[PDB]
Amino acid sequence: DIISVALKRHSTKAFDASKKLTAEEAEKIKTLLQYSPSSTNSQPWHFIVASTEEGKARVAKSAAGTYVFNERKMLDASHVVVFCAKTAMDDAWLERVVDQEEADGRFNTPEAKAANHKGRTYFADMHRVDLKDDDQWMAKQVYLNVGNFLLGVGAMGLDAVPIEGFDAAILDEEFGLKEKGFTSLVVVPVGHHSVEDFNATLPKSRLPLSTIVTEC
Amino acid sequence: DIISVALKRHSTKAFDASKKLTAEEAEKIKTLLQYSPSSTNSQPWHFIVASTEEGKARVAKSAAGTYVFNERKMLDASHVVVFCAKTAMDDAWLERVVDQEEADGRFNTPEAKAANHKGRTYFADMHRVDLKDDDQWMAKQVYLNVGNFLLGVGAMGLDAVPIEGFDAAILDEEFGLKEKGFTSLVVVPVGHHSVEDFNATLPKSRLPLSTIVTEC
Ligand SMILES: Cc1cc2nc3c(=O)[nH]c(=O)nc-3n(C[C@H](O)[C@H](O)[C@H](O)COP(=O)(O)O)c2cc1C
Ligand SMILES: Cc1cc2nc3c(=O)[nH]c(=O)nc-3n(C[C@H](O)[C@H](O)[C@H](O)COP(=O)(O)O)c2cc1C
Repeated sequence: DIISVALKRHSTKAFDASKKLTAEEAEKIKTLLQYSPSSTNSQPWHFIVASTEEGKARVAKSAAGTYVFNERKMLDASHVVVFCAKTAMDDAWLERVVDQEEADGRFNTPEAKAANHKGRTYFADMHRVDLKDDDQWMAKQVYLNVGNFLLGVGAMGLDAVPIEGFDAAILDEEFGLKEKGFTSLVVVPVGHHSVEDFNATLPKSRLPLSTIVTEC
Repeated sequence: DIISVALKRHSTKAFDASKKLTAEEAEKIKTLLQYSPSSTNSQPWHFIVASTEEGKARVAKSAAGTYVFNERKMLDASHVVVFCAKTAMDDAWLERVVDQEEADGRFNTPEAKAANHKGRTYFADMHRVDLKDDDQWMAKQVYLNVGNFLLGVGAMGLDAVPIEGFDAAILDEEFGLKEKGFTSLVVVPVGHHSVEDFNATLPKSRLPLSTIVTEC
């Protein structure tokens, strides 16, 4: 039951460094990243999936200063995913999306492709020109991807912890993201929690429905 | 198989106006909204769940002019969820979160609660004071909730479609969100697609892993 998953998944505070994702699970988490939906299927993202010791250590460099409390999570987890957003929406990328959809057979007629291109252009330009906030818009799509991912790995029986407690400037420089047109937003270590994960047994806590929901 | 769900769920283009969620399903989608994770468990959100014809009509007011092509999805679906984010992070809310966590038994000592409070305050101020982007920070938590939600309803065998194509100013006015300290971000109609929902049969399309993923 997916609801049981939602009620039982938790942010792992300590991973068992000896437990690695199986080959199949490693392939599956990549599929989750890839198939998340996004506005106009813009997929304005890039992911760094670190599973080697050096790779994880490089990501862990971002857990400096007061963020050191997140260092071990990055080092001990099996796979560490760095969620990145594009820094600017370029036409090349927009054409890429529609050309891929065409290649995937989503358009039965040329008019179907044109309507899809027109729609994407509308939203892309609204953010790139009218509101000048495509950076924020794309980052929001990335966070949506994170939400999809956390529940997905949870449903797979895998543990993880979403992390905002890291220095993105440091992480960006470490992987030369800026030059590639990306910037890091969330780091998500994935693996299996150890018995020393105090958060594995604490009850989950959320404000009451009477406060967060309005029915009409 | 959550991966099969990710490969099969789709953005519903048409809903069967006669198929409603069961009472149990209605309770479950609300649980999904409530239990989504968030930075510091800040839960900077509110949700409008319209299930009555009048309720959906009010939300559909936002599907005006340019967005009229999204009106029927909002009217024919069983339940329509409007994801809202807080417009500013006030101390009052941060207090609510920590007090709820204490009530739920997440702290072993008063010192533990204070430590949790200070930590949350640190992240909160980083956005409210330093970066002056707490509005965007919270909106990102909402999108993450949206991501969690879409996969969840998909895993429930339910159909839904995320909608950015609506006028938030109109929606905000209609539900007096501004006054409540909230703003509408995404509308998600939930229900059962109709036989006319062509997007249910079109193949899914995403860019290749060789482009979006870097393994290290
Ligand atoms: C975007 C985001 C960033 C977060 N950052 C951190 C972090 O830096 N370190 C950490 O241990 N937990 C972090 N958390 C975990 C939150 O404290 C957690 O999601 C919340 O308290 C609810 O608990 P749950 O995830 O167990 O359901 C983050 C969560 C989100 C959604
Ligand atoms: C934030 C967001 C906003 C979206 N807005 C709309 C919309 O206004 N109308 C619509 O029909 N689809 C909308 N979509 C659906 C996208 O076109 C869709 O998610 C994407 O093309 C991938 O297809 P899939 O969801 O079927 O996997 C939206 C998706 C997201 C994630």
